[PDB]
Amino acid sequence: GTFSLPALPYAYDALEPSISAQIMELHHSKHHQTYVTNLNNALKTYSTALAANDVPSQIALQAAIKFNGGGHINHSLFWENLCPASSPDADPASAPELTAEIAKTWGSLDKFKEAMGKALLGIQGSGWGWLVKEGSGLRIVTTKDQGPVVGGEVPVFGIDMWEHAYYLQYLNGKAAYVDNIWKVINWKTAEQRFKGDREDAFKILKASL
Amino acid sequence: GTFSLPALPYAYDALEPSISAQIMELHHSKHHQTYVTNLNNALKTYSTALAANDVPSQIALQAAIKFNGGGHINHSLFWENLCPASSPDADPASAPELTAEIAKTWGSLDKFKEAMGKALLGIQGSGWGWLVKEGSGLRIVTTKDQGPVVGGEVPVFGIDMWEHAYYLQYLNGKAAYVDNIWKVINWKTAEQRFKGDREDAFKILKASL
Amino acid sequence: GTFSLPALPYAYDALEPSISAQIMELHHSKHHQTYVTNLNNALKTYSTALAANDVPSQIALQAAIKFNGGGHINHSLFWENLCPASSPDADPASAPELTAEIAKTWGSLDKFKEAMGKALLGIQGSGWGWLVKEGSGLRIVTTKDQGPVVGGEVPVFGIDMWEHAYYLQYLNGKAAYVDNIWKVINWKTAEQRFKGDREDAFKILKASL
Amino acid sequence: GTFSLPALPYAYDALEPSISAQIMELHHSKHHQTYVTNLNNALKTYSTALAANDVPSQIALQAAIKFNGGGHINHSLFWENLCPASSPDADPASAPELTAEIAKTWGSLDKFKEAMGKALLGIQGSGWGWLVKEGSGLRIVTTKDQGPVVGGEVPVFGIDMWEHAYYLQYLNGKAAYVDNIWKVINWKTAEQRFKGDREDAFKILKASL
Ligand SMILES: [Fe+3]
Ligand SMILES: [Fe+3]
Ligand SMILES: [Fe+3]
Ligand SMILES: [Fe+3]
Repeated sequence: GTFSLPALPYAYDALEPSISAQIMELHHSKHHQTYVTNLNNALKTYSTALAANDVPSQIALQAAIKFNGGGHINHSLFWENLCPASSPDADPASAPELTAEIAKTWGSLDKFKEAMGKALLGIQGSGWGWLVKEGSGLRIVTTKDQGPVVGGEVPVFGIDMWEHAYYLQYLNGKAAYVDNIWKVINWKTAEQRFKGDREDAFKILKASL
Repeated sequence: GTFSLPALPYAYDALEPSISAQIMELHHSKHHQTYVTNLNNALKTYSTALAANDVPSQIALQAAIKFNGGGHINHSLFWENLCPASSPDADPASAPELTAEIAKTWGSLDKFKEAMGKALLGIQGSGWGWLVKEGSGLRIVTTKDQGPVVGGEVPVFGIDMWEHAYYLQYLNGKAAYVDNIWKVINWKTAEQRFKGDREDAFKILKASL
Repeated sequence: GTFSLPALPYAYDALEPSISAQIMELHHSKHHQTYVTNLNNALKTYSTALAANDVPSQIALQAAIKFNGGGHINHSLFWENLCPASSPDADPASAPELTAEIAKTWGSLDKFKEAMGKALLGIQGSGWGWLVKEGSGLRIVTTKDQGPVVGGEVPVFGIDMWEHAYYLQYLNGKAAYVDNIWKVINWKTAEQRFKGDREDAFKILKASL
Repeated sequence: GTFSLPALPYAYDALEPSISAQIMELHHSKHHQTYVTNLNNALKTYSTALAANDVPSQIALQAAIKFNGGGHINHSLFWENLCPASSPDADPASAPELTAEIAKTWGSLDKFKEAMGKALLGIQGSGWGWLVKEGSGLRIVTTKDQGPVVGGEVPVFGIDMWEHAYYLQYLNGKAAYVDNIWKVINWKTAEQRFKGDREDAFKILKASL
């Protein structure tokens, strides 16, 4: 249980005006931090419950590990696939192979953005939207709460649709949040994940879910 | 039939300082309004699938009807069991029979508040906490997203734990939100529901979800 | 990894004409047997992958333990909530408290049967339909493949909608399968589970999923 | 412009003894027919939701369109890459360019058949196995339920592993089903798809899923 909060690749105000400095600070230093802290605590306590043959605690702590582990994975991925709007990495030309495949699948990048926006706005309750790479092709999938993408689904990029991700700035207007987050998507990161050029940093953690 | 947004029993700023006027206005005129409008619209689309005897499309629509129906039910109940902190109705002395049963079940009102607080704070993602009456007894139960309490679980009062219920004022501090909402609980409404003097306004809608 | 195939409470032909003897024999002696055998084998192999610090195999074997563990749990529960159509246990009058609550939730037993039937027919691919008891009331839920009901969802009874559960007798006519399986539902078992009077045989196994 | 069930290229009994006449008739006239009917009806309901600007129903109906559209696509492809065992089209010599690339990728046709069999048998629940062409190369991929291969994953041939594809004849013995289906694979069709001489008849439908 020695997981740590990652440093952001940028300052808390670096994604303005798409995402406010207050949201970024809270989202990282409070929400993500709490997932890390509670993940570590559940993992250590789980080791005690296993040795004690305490089946009720094992079941409860496994659920806590899945929730907080998913929160750690998802937010870690999220920071990496965001960048300042002025960065060259926010230009989809940074992702030639990914955008070529997107066009073959949805017709165009704009048509893909429309489809993913509808999926994001359709999530009931808290959750995430993902572009994932499967052997059978690219696909848009959503997960509830802190469910991570696992198995044969390789995450290309994710967008957080929990209300804490946008409410202070956009209020109930989650559509405006989604419209603006496209400006700060790190297409360089998405390309690297699509091509398989980044090792999976959470391979071990996924084994504990 | 069709559904409408109920007026609040009080002005948008009447629950300050426990709940801000901006939250109340957004929560009512935007969030609850959207559940009502989307419920009506989804029911209309469902009726076309009914006329076409298109059962597969009927099935696909059922989840959206339940989500917006539950949202209408839950928020409708919520407004009724809130009131200004200065009202006599916020005094638990307004609920002699209910508080008597709370005391026999949890030992004291404070011990019940502690148990309810733990349940509310333990919800993962979006959801609601409820005090329900089963037969002559009481129980704390939770629902996920906009799930309503159904069947023999008679709602006495509910507390919304979606982030939109508190984030603008309390940020990530859901514990402070819960601590302060006790000041604006309408115990007179809770007493009337416990005694069975308020009708189940959504009996038919609930049975169809 | 010492799990065993339970004997049926009745002969392979005892559920005719609702479910053929050929289906029951295959479903029990081949399908359920295979889940038991592969569950046991996956549990032992996991110890090798854990001791070997083979994280890739751990992830793969956990998927096999969850899949076969779920298959073992689901089919074990299934046999218990079926019985011969001529038994008094197939009469819903055997479940007064459960059917009373069903009527309070859906309006009537017939309306509940209609709702659960549509849920069963709406499953995409392989899966199960369940009546579950949650603190917030009775609920119809479906699971995909061999996902079991866990957590705050207490299973009251389940119906297998994998094609192997009906195809030899009903072919593509899964609606006819559902219509007829009501005749062999063991409402005595359902009542006992609803009342909390049956032991959970799989507490330990659930800790391994 | 609505969708229609394609006629088979052969009689229902033409693939015996590998696949029985009863399976083919049910698989085509009932299973595939139902996907076509439910696809058309879901699309009509969707157009109603579009005219009503009922976005929640649109999102819900897209899931039904994806399921039934995938079923239509997958089975349409399936019939074309089967043929009578006595046809010259079942001889892999009909596919010189494809088998050359298969041998370069897996070492031999037999080694490819072994790899494909392992993938097919490892599917949990319902799904499909596919040989796809990526760029100039080949890959074995699977889809779950009625998921189609999309984008740059060009289908060369697919094999249905839903239980309705084999159960009446092979019962639980899906391995024997896979062993025997090689005898009725249409390698002429596979060659034409590999070289890009058959157009993608479902490009528009796939872009909307
Ligand atoms: Fe978040
Ligand atoms: Fe709310
Ligand atoms: Fe089964
Ligand atoms: Fe099929």
